[PDB]
Order: sequence, then C-alpha cells, then structure tokens
Amino acid sequence: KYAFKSDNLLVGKSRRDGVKASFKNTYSTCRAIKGMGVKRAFAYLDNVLNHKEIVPFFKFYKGVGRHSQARGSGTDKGRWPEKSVVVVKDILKQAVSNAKHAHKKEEDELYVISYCVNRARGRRRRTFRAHGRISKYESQPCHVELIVGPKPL
RNA sequence: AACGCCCCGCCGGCGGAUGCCUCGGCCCGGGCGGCGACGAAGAGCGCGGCGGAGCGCGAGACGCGGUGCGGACCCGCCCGCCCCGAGAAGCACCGGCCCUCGAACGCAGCGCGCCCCGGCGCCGCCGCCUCGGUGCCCUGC
Ligand SMILES: [Mg+2]
Ligand SMILES: [Mg+2]
Ligand SMILES: [Mg+2]
Ligand SMILES: [Mg+2]
Ligand SMILES: [Mg+2]
Ligand SMILES: [Mg+2]
Repeated sequence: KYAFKSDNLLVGKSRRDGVKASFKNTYSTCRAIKGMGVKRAFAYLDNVLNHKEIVPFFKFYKGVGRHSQARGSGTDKGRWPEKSVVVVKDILKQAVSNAKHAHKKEEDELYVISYCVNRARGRRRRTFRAHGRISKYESQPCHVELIVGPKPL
C-alpha cells in the first residue's frame, strides 16, 4: 500500500488508514512538513498547535483567509488545523521510532523525505431540507503515509 | 518567476465493468388428477441442553410407537453409541398424539350461560314417540 519505493533501504516508515480527519487539511499539513529535519518538524508542529506558526495552503485555498504569519512563504493564505496536526505528529513519531530501532540511526540525521495522502470512503448521514427533501451529509477521510530517511541529496 | 491549472514515464487510491464460472430460471414432452363436520385450505400462539429468522412439529410439541432395510457416526461445545447385534447417521410403509380461531357448531370474542344425571348449532330424507283442527266421517251422550 506504500506508494514510495527505492534502494535507500535505510528509511523508517509508518502509515494509518481511514483517518477520521479532513483530507484537505491533512494534505496541507503533510506538504508543509516535507523536507524538514525531524526535530525542527516537531518544534514546528507544536508551534502550530498554539498559533505561533501557520500552515500555508497551496492547493485547497478558496475560502482560506490572509494572515500575517504566512508572510515570506510563497503564499498569503494559511490556517491552524489541530486534528490534522495531532494525527501527523502521531504518525511521524511512529516512523522515527521505526527508523531508529531498525537501523540504529540517531535522530539528528533524519529528514522527512516523502509523503502521500489519499482519499478514502466516509460515513454517510442525511440532512433535511425544505419542502420535504433529503440530502447527504458525508465526511471526507484519508489515508496517510510518512517516510523518514538520511537526506534528500 | 514561483504557485495553481493543464499534458508524459513509474507507484498508490476510488469504483466496479470485462472474462471465466454457476445446486437458479424459461420452453417442449410424458405422467398424475388425490381436499373437507372422521373438522379442510388458511391464520395465531407455543415447542430445542446452550435457540433469533426459516423448515418441522403440537402440552406425548425441533417429535412418540410398530414392521422391514442400513451399518458408524453424531455441522460448534457437550451428551450418547461402540461388541457376530449389543445399533449412530439414513430410507420406506403403518399406528397414534394433535393448543386457539377458521365452512366453524351453547351465546360472545377473550367475557358468560342452561342443564338433573352429560351434554347443549342449522337445513334435509327416512323412521318412531307425543299432540292440534266449527277438515271429511262415525259412534256413543
Ligand atoms: Mg467563492
Ligand atoms: Mg433543514
Ligand atoms: Mg414533511
Ligand atoms: Mg426460530
Ligand atoms: Mg368455537
Ligand atoms: Mg359463534
């Protein structure tokens, strides 16, 4: 189920399936964390948790507002999604543990080298409308996978 | 610029086409041609060691008995059987049990009577018992 393959063979990996969090917010968080060192990534996520840093939105941004914390990132939009941050922190911790124990590597040389977020099937509820009509009220879950390795280049 | 968007070369999702397969359908031929007041068809409610639906069965209830054949298992856990008959699974025929409604029969539908002994519905045919008539007669008075 992993979309990432290579001969590096010194990579830690983790994944979760059917995560009950918004797919778009999680995609943005994972794209934001990519290319960072693991320690910096943990610091950044914790900072996002209390509105010290922001998550820039590059893909799903139609209603996202402009904020000054996004200055200097390539876009003027961003938000502070918390459910996504909690989930991504869990998965990253698991991947780091898998890399350190399997290959005995230390945490100061590990980077976030790959990610992938895919849409999943959600639970269906219903809502009631005027003149005796019924509509749908579904959710938008996702599958997440994170890879940690030595260095991009 | 970069992003976003749109187009190639690999890898993942979402969805369920296609192909192959089917103890099912549809047509044609043959046989049969058999229900019921001795309570039918149908409905309700119950019945299993652990038991919801369906099948089956009826307070003898997930079955009882008889006569033949059969010959080692019994879908789970248990219990049981094991044998030159000592008898698990299966099969055929026969005898019984057979709650409440229903043509539905003491009234009524969940309540209540009559009766003296136990039993108490309607219509018809035959027969018997007990009777009525200023019907046709007769006798006695
Ligand atoms: Mg708009
Ligand atoms: Mg409404
Ligand atoms: Mg209405
Ligand atoms: Mg049942
Ligand atoms: Mg009756
Ligand atoms: Mg009656």
